[PDB]
Amino acid sequence: SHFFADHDAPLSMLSVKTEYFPQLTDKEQKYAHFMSKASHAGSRVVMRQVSHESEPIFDLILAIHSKLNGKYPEDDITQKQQTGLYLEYVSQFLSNLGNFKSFGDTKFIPRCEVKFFKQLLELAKINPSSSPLTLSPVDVNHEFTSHHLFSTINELIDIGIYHVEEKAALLGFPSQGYTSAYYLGLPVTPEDMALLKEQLFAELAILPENTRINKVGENSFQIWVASENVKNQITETYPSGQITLSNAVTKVEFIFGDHSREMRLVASYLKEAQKFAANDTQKAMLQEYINHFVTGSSQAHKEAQKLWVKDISPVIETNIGFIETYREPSGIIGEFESLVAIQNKERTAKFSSLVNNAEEFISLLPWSKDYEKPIFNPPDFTSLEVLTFTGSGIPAGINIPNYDDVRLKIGFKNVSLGNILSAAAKSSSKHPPSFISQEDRPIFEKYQSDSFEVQVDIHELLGHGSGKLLTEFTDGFNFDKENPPLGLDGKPVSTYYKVGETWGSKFGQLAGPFEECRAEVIAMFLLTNKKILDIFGFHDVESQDKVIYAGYLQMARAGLLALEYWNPKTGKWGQPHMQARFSIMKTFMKHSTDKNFLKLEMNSTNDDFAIKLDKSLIKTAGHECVKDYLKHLHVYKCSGDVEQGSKYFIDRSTVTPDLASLRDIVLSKRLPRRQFIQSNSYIDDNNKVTLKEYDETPQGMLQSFLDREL
Ligand SMILES: [Mg+2]
Ligand SMILES: [Mg+2]
Ligand SMILES: [Zn+2]
Repeated sequence: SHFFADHDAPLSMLSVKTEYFPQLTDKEQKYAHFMSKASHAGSRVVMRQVSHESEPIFDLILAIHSKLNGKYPEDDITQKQQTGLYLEYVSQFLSNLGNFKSFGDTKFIPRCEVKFFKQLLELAKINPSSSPLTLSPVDVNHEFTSHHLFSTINELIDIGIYHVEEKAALLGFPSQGYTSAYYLGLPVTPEDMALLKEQLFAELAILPENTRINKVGENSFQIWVASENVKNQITETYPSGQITLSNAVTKVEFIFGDHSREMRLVASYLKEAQKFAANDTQKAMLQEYINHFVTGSSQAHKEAQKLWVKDISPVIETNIGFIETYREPSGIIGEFESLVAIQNKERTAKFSSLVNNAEEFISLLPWSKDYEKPIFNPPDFTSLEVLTFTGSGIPAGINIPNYDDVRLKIGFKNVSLGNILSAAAKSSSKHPPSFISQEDRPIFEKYQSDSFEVQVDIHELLGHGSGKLLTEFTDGFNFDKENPPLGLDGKPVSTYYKVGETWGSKFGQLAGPFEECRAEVIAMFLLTNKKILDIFGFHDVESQDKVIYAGYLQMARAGLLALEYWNPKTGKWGQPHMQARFSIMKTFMKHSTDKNFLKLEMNSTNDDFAIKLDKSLIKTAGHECVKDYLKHLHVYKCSGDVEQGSKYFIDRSTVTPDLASLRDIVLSKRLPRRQFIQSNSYIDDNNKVTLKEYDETPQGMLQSFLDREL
């Protein structure tokens, strides 16, 4: 593996300005605005938590750009190449808010020559011997930053930016030769963090998520608390000054005011958004967040979360703070992150319409009422559009809070991030989607997104929502035990779920991919339904057939891309959704009534191919092989036929020699980790919230952050 930044990384502008944002009321826009400002105010916080050089590098990047007036070297074509490489590093750095990638926790360095990097200083007239401290905003409290670890800017470039050591290039315990920005001073050991967890935090009932550890001695620690306050204003919970643990040796002192500058900014913006909250619960929630970032009380954040869980299906969903605790070695301290996601209000309405008509579509599904619930119970499913996500990496969904006591007692939120999931399937880059023929590029590029959304909604509502397991209870069955439902062969099934037995227990690990497949096939099945399309806003036959075509084409492609997550050595799948999609693509190709429904045209060098899917066969062969696959999956699952069901699905998901031969090709067409650019909001002369977007380029990413500094 290499330690270089990505080249030709795909950049996605998280656009919500044209379609989604305009749907929000004025109040909702203002709320979204200030929560976004609060989110971005924590950018530097994340950096300080990724690596010690991260913030300094950020400052240097800003300094260079400023002193060069945004004009980078472009004389010789070599200078152009070196500039591009430099900007690609900057872009990836900004995408991860630091120089250790969130996906892998490994340090990455620029591809441009170090000599060139230092030439940027020459051009910008930045004295390489000066201290990085001179590059920081004057109101950043350097007592809690890492600039001092680098005597000169030259050292920052050499050691911070470029230097690589196998161990040091990985997040972990500094005592073991690794890197961690959660720890400062002397090398922090696992024993240290084990002791602090039990004999300090647990002992004093103090949640550790918003802290950093400064080891000032072999047995002396400082606990830096993230807060605007520079003093302890919560002595009822936090000890004042130095204390000694139970071992009468270890000394610990809580020091407040870490990230004070940013905490103050975050709190000020939360206060603004509070004026525009949608209900009293959101207002109270914000107050606790404010108490949390101002005072440093970690309990206040938990109090915010308890209120948050009680805020049902808001139009503007948010969550902020030191949330996930996996990047810190001992796994108890959280990395800052902040989310602002908005409803697609039109989509929410369409989904409601789908629910209101659910029973009708359920009946249309290819099985007897014997394998269906008498009354439809709509599953819980939330899809939102990311407007802002400040953090080391933007997830495809969120499942929080992480406080086990709150999750159990009050509940938790599970939210899917639409425009993030959509990007993974869209496969947007600096030119055509892999394996899509030129002939299909137009329609695919135009309808892929729409078909994807339609399929997701059906998948989640009617897909997972449908079905009844033939089950035994302590005193009776939910089916006619004497004359059980008929199987696919027309004979009464002899299988069922005995008392205590569940889908998961009976089908074991196969249950995951199997059910995801069933849900996916249900979506494909109903994709061609006239009223379904009407509900989703496709009323004319021409656009309908295009959505359908794009849906089948996208599924075929997805099943082939899935080969990446199949291990040719062990034959085991790495992701349930991938195995399911593959089985469906394989169904099109090998189990249709017409062999020419799905074909793969290899190029002359057998290192690339084009998907040939016959649109005119979708109505017949296409629909029938999907309906066929669905009937088997559903009856097998519901009748508890683990024996037939397993063999059936395992076979359909088995990578045949011909398809296995394509894996290398699939791997070669893999796009690098996607980098997301976030909009910037502001209030105009007319007191109107306005969104500013940016080009999907390294310069665009850079600009999006420049516009956030001042
Ligand atoms: Mg039916
Ligand atoms: Mg049978
Ligand atoms: Zn699913």
